[PDB]
Amino acid sequence: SSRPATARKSSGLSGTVRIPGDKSISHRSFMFGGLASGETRITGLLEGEDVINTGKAMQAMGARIRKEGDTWIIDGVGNGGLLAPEAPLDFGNAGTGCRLTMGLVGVYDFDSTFIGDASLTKRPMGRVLNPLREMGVQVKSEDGDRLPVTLRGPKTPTPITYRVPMASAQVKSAVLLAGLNTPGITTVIEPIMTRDHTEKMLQGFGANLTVETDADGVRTIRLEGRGKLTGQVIDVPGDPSSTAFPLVAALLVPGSDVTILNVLMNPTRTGLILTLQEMGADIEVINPRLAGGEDVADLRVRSSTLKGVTVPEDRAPSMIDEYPILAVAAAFAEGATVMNGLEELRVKESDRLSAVANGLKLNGVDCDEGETSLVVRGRPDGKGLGNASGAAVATHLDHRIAMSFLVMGLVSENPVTVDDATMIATSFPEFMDLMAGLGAKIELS
Ligand SMILES: O=C(O)C1=C[C@@H](OP(=O)(O)O)[C@@H](O)[C@H](O)C1
Ligand SMILES: O=C(O)C[NH2+]CP(=O)(O)O
Repeated sequence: SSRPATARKSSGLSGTVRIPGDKSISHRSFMFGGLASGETRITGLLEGEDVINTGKAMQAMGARIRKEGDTWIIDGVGNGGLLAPEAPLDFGNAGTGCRLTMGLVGVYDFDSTFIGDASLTKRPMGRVLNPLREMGVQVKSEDGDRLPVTLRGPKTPTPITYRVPMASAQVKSAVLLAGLNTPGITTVIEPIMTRDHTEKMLQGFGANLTVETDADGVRTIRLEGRGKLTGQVIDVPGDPSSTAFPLVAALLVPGSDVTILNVLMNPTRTGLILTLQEMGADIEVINPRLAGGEDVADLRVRSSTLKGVTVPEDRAPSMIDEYPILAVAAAFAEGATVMNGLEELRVKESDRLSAVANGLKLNGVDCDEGETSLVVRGRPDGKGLGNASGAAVATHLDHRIAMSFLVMGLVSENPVTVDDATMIATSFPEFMDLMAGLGAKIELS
């Protein structure tokens, strides 16, 4: 059921590796390719479990998906062409696929049921189900608006103007996707910018979607519904969230020099790099270029001495999935690192604020967990950190809790053990091999 793993202090990590594909863009490649008219060809797709589940949900609604050589080829159904699924759409651990698909298919005049694993089933769906109710979708959900959920769209959906209450790219995305099958103009107002893969990719697929940004930063995103979408050639860039693991490991493990190739550098995804640089990290951005319509670069990372910094609440959306690994980096930095505006961490695969704080404490780190913040004081030499008794960090079915603590064990005086490595494959099945190839000592027990 669970498969624990232990990370041990390592000698300098060294090498050059291509990081797996971006999870957010990969989910959307399967969704948009499956919906569009004609053929979509995708290279660099992330083949982690989350993405595969989204692909299976699209196949259940009529898309034909296959892998030829290293390219995934999709024959889409055309906008408005999704077919009623025979059985529930099983998203496993994937909130991105689940929430975006609820918007995509909830507005269709047939029933669709959504289910998932023990982790996804505890997470909030109200943030997307509320706007969908406004568009005319009938919702049946478990108390607290949790899965399983069954949606039934109206014959004619109602377009809406929706101001997203929290900094969620998924809510913005679900409303836009619902708008694709809704007559009229659907508008999403985003007060604080979140990753913009939906907007960029839908424009690439031919959607009449515009983004207007006020000087104060508020984004008004307009989409004309029931328009044609045309299949595209997609080149998926490397995942900057997956990149964070070998990158932080190379900063922390003495004697390290690691280069990660083809990393997505869209600024809505690089808050951690900015933060680590402020902490004194040696991260070189090499050959910045345009690939697949996105900014990418190679990153050369060398061992660095880090100092604690203040990470403001407004930077959170650009690095929300990187707080676990940032907290591990802070555990080896000089002084205190303070991070606020972390409420969203409590509703991820695990309540990440709680899981990170507990994991850090179990491994001897001085930290203070607030309702929406975390303060970490580091021990640069790693002495006294880790857990000599071999006690395991509770991962709570969260791939990043498992990976962040395995990175910690490559630096701490005592080994770090995580209770389960099974969920790492949801976003980074290549993790163990990749890290081992760089010299990391991690053993699956
Ligand atoms: O839209 C996306 O691709 C994602 C948005 C984020 O979730 P929220 O919208 O809930 O912030 C992020 O944590 C997730 O891994 C991917
Ligand atoms: O990948 C991450 O760090 C968080 N994913 C959240 P989900 O995609 O499950 O909603």
